[PDB]
Amino acid sequence: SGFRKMAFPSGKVEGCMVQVTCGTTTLNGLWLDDVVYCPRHVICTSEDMLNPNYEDLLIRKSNHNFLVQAGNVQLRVIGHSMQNCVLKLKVDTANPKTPKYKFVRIQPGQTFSVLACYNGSPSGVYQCAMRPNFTIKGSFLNGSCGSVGFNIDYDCVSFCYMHHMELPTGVHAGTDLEGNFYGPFVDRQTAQAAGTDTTITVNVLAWLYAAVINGDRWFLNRFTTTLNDFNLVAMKYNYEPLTQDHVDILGPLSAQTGIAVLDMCASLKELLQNGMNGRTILGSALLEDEFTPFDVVRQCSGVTFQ
Amino acid sequence: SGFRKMAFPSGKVEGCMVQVTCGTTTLNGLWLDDVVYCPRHVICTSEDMLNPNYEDLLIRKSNHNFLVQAGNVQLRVIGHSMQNCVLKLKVDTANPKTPKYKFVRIQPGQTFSVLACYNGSPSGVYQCAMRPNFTIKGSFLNGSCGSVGFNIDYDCVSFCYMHHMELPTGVHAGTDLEGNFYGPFVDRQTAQAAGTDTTITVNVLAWLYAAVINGDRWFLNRFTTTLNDFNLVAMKYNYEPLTQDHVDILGPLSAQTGIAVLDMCASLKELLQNGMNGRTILGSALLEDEFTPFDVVRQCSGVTFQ
Repeated sequence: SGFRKMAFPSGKVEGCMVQVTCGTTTLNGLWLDDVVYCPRHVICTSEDMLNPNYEDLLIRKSNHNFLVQAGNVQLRVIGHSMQNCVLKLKVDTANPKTPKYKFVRIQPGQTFSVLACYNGSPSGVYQCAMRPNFTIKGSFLNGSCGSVGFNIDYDCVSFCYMHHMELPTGVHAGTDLEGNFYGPFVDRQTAQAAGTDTTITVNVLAWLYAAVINGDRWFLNRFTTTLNDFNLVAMKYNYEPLTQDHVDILGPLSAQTGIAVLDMCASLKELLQNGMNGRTILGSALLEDEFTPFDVVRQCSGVTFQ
Repeated sequence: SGFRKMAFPSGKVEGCMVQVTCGTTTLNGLWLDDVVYCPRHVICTSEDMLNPNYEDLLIRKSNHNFLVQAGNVQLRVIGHSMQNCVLKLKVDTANPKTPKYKFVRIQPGQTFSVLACYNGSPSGVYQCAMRPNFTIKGSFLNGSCGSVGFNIDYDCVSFCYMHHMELPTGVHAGTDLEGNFYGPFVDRQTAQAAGTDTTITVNVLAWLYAAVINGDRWFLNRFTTTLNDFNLVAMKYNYEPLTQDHVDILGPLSAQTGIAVLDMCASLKELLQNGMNGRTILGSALLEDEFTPFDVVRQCSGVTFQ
């Protein structure tokens, strides 16, 4: 028992990481079959990032001006296609290490593991959540553009994220692996307004189920409520609106614990209004929102991979 | 920027995990060169775990009663040596996937990554700290005995932990890879008293340096103090005694921030006594103690591996 922010094993992802260079500018790429995906800002200089024209810049550029080290193995580029904000570099060799994969585009509120890389060399792995405003609150230093986010399904790697930029607010934005940004962001150096952030209510209710399962009872109440009523309280506390599709998804945990979603909302409602007052829930003194119900299910009931 | 509980890439460790079976009882092993290390409680039944005699039990047992799947590859055992609380099973094949490794024995207060496995299949990876009382507060379900903890040094994997048991208190105990338990614990089913736990002061002071680096200033104070004086306050709050060897180790962060250890203790001292009062430090409302100074240095200044 116990309960921790667990991340997926990174084995299958570490051997798709390579190093991309072009002019001075160097960052990370992802190698899968004969192709290297990377952020197209790679073609840009410090001066270019202010008001860059990708076409006019991309056109002074042909294959033999793109380095692609893969440790010490040297890939050679024969072709180069811009696809939205990613760049697809085609290469002579194909990755022996290519997992059974797929690109996907996730929704605000879902969780993935992030593999932070510098010079195509992996340095660490953490779990984080796409916030409602389409930013992530991660850990990225200068050089980390091209690091990726992923979920694992027994054998299959879903790629859901590629890191493109830090904002002036010190949060992170980026694209899917088709190159379409998450949120209203562009790959350009200017003040980009984010959006009001919100607490992910479906994930917080999952977090409280994890707590009961693990012996954390004290916050369970003798009261109760309805949906439309609870949302009202969730309005003035900047929680997201809970719906029917979230009562459905949370059903299995209701079945295990034997506590109906709405008897659980009644506990939370009380928590928003009266706070925690010197009290912890799984050694945390605020309401954790980065565990989907799917995450809690697979950590409280063990799961094979690979 | 930003700051997260980061864990080491697990690639190098996932391909040493195998599945060990013996009677009914099945758990995880670690395969390195020609040897499989595992917990010796593998030879025990549910009834045996109450008052087990390892000798008399080990002696009814020879090689051909030890299964060792490595996915679907079948290892055959030719020999079997008990070494303290681990068991060393020798096998016909040698691991092509064996990293440049070494066993070590760490100290209370140091951090490692844990790779939780079921049936020799990796399921997730988290960062945690050996507590002063030699327990870890991890995430382990039935079947997770034999999962390991590790640090990575560019190319080299240090193995520092093998999971042996959960206590009635729902915390975890286990051994080094030579088979000597951490703490006063035995591999037997009885009430085992742990010990008073303590906050790791050197790691908390590191955590506050990480915060200043990242824009978290508010808690920096106009006051100050000496060592012997601070410890006094740290007594009545169940913090560990800070020493000279901890001012030494913390020196580099003092050099970066330009805040002398003792000007930092003066901030903490105040925090213990007056609390946080509705206030967060890197989105946390209590004093985090699971980041060594070494961890903060390598997350706030990026590090290549492999």
